[PDB]
Amino acid sequence: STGSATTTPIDSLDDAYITPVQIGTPAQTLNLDFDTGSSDLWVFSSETTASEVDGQTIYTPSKSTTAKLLSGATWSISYGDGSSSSGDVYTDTVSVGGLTVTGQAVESAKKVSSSFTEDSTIDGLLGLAFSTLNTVSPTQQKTFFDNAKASLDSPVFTADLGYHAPGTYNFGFIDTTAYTGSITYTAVSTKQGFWEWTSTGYAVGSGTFKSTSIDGIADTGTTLLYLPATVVSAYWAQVSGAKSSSSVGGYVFPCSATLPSFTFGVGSARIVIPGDYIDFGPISTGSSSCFGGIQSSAGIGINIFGDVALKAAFVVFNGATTPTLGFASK
Repeated sequence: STGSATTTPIDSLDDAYITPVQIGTPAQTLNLDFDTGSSDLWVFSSETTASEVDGQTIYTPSKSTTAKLLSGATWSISYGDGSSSSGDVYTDTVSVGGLTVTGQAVESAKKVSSSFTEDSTIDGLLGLAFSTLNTVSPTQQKTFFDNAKASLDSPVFTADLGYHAPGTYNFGFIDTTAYTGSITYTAVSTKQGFWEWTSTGYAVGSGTFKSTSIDGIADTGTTLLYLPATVVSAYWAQVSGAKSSSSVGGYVFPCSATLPSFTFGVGSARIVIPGDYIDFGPISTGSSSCFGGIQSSAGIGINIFGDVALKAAFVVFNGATTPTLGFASK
């Protein structure tokens, strides 16, 4: 089997992407944030504290003839940005772009943090990291991909995120029309539960390539590109007036600037992030100070190839017995 679904930016900055997901019978369609940096599929629901729902579409398990309470199971997750959610668990039928999994764990939120409430466009998350990170207790549950894998034509999914435009998540096949040149594959460590890999270096603008190993994760659920302070300083030094602002929480730059591109290495191959992808707009409405899309990972504890990086590429998440990651230009 295969599946193919369009993923759409939630706002004009590409802060996140939503993908429609069918849950239950009859289908309840919710727009979920596909997150290769976590492993829980959780939704706003009829069980979510009412004051914490503000415009989201909810899953109502009592209206699904295929929903079953997973007795005794609870979940609770905290994300790198400080947001969180928790609740109980149902199993139900879940379909993405024509690909159906029966008996998928659907984690129903009883509580969500303010960041989730305040984002009306995201109805939940669909985790695509390794199932070892799944938070369901006392019986850990599998991701949608893990459940689908054996049925797929090939044990892969691909992320093709757009810049200020829709893109595509495919399951079970590689669309050879969706990228240019070849896909370069690179090793993955699953030891921390992530799609963790090592970039071979970087360049800033038209500058020379610096060969250096940068361990990090391919994370569709993180907006920005978080890299070591040395790398980030080298980038922003090429932007007149750019500075790190403790009050704002990262590098800012004059909105009048033209940003240079940023290149990262995948083996001997190179992915070029255009300068415009690095612009996250005014720090507050009407400001002429703009927020940068490349930020320091210092004190995160890990480098994160988030959407800023991934959307410059066609990305293969290869879930073969030994997982790998592939990157192509597009």
